[PDB]
Amino acid sequence: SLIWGCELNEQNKTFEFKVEDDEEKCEHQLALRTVCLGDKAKDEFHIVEIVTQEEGAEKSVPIATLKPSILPMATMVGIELTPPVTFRLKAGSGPLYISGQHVAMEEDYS
Amino acid sequence: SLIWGCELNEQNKTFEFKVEDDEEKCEHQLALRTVCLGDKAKDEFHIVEIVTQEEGAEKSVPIATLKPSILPMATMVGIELTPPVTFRLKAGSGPLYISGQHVAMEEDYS
Amino acid sequence: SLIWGCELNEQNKTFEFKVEDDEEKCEHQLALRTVCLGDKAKDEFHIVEIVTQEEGAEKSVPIATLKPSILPMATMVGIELTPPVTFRLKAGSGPLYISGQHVAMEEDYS
Amino acid sequence: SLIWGCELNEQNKTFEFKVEDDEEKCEHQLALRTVCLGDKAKDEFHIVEIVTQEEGAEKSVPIATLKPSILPMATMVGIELTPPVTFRLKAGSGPLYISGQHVAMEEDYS
Amino acid sequence: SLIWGCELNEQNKTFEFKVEDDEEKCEHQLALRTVCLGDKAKDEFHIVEIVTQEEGAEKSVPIATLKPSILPMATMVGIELTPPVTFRLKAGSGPLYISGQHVAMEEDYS
Repeated sequence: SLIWGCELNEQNKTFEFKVEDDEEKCEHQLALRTVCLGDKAKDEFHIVEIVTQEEGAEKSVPIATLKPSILPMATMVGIELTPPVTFRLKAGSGPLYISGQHVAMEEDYS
Repeated sequence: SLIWGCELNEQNKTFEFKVEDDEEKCEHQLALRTVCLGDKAKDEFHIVEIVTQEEGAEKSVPIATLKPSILPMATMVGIELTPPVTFRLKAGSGPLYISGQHVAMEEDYS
Repeated sequence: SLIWGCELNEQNKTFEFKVEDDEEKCEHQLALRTVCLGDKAKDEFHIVEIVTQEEGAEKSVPIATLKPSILPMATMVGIELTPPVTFRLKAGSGPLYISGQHVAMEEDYS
Repeated sequence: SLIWGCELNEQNKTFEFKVEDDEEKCEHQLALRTVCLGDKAKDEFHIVEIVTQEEGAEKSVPIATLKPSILPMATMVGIELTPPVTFRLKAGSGPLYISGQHVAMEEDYS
Repeated sequence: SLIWGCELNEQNKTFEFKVEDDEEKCEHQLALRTVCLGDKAKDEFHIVEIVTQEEGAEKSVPIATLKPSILPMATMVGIELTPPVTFRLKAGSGPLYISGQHVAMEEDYS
């Protein structure tokens, strides 16, 4: 369980949890823990979602909704991602920081 | 675990998590994760429930209650649905978006 | 897991989760999920508790405390009741609706 | 799982979860569930902790922090005590009620 | 499960969960439970994080964000640390108290 974090904002509205092609050989995940508003986040309900594809029709996984006045930070426990997995802001301007741990296995290279 | 979402509102007060009859042959579920108020949701306590039937007397499963000022979004973890399962708004006007993952198994069609 | 709900208020200050004597033969439970204030609930901290008996001295299990302005609804996860189990309002006027699922096993009556 | 509750306040700043010496022969616990402010609690952040001893240097286990305006009640799930275990108010005046279930095993005395 | 707590503030912006080299021989952890603002904490969103190192590029694990007016205290359940693990305040002035239990095994020294 290496440890992972990123942000989504108007400057980084989209992101991606992707593991290196060499590293992707193993089973890799990203077990998310928390999502917290950034310093430049607007006072509105910013929504973090995932972008993927199903049956050719565009789709996304809503992850969280945050607002500094009510819910600036929430616990994203029970949410895991199998890389590659795109990140997007369904709503808001960010920065919405997403935390977690990149679960990655490594072979014996000794 | 394909990934799933819908909304309930005055325009869609009722919905249903149903898997296709061909797909229903396998064990299908919908493990819910979160429920979040929509952009057009009223500032009141909107309640999301499920509609089913027991012993011929009408019944529903209350899923969540949300309000933009207090609890616009909640985590619907530990809630799973076996399709078909109707959705309804016990109270409110919506849109109340319900998230989750449609757990579906597929046979080898190669 | 049949599904269950009730309310406690000045009209129903006390209630009971009881399974029928014929049904009680099996192991029956009521896994609670959520507790939500009713439409007629006062703007105060209404407390839901259970009534039982220990060593002959009167006792109760506090389940929840709710207020429309702060915590109108809470998740009563991890709380399970073995029938019969009385319900009472430690404080408040209700209606405080208690949700859950009545876990009940049935024999083969074919 | 017998069921347990107590309060800590200026009148009862300290308490203890202790099982009777005769009962202590078995493995006894107190799985805590919730902590809620009392009727006489002040509008400040009252902190509930445990008192014990380690390596001869005084120590305590902070359990919770509550305030009527923000967090009058919280879920103390995942917290278990092995009796005897002293209770104290790290901060506040109480009453802070602590809930739970005293898990106790009994031999066959028939 | 010995029991553990510390604080991070302008006076202690950095800390560390480290087990003694003699004690480190066994598998040691620190299962965190809660994080609560101190008496001298400013009315802003103080962020607690961990400091470590990955692939030579500096990094940290954000643990929590707290504010007395909204979220003075939160439950840090599901978070565990393998010593040594540095603590830092990503934002804020503290004191932000971090609770938990130091899980430590000891050999038979009789």
